[PDB]
Amino acid sequence: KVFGRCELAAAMKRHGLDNYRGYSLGNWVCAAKFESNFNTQATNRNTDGSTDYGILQINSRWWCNDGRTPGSRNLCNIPCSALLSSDITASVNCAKKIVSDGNGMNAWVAWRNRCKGTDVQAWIRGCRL
Ligand SMILES: [Cl-]
Ligand SMILES: [Cl-]
Ligand SMILES: [Cl-]
Ligand SMILES: [Cl-]
Ligand SMILES: [Cl-]
Ligand SMILES: [Cl-]
Ligand SMILES: [Cl-]
Ligand SMILES: [Cl-]
Ligand SMILES: [Cl-]
Ligand code: NA
Repeated sequence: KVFGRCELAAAMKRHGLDNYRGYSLGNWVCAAKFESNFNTQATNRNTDGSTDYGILQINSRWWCNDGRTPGSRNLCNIPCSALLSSDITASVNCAKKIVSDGNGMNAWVAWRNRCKGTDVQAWIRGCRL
């Protein structure tokens, strides 16, 4: 599913991401924009052989199982495929664990490089939240 901006903002809020670990909703929407372009089916193969999955490009080295990332963990206790669902519940629940892991949203390279410090409120502009 390719979410619209405000549609994703709404879904993330429903699932309790807004202000989770002090990160306003706009940070999460911005992260999703630059991680996946709002596409739940987004995947990215990394050089280390791991893969990023879903609207927030959650990585198989730690967070989900894809059966093809040797030595990796599955801390969200899900198949990585669950992160590709039109329903973002699994991605959000896993994002919550990730952002609590110690480095906050810096876990998302696109957030750090393209959202952090910017006017993230713009990502929820016009949205009926
Ligand atoms: Cl689509
Ligand atoms: Cl929308
Ligand atoms: Cl957009
Ligand atoms: Cl915001
Ligand atoms: Cl694996
Ligand atoms: Cl594990
Ligand atoms: Cl699995
Ligand atoms: Cl959803
Ligand atoms: Cl933080
Ligand atoms: Na894994």
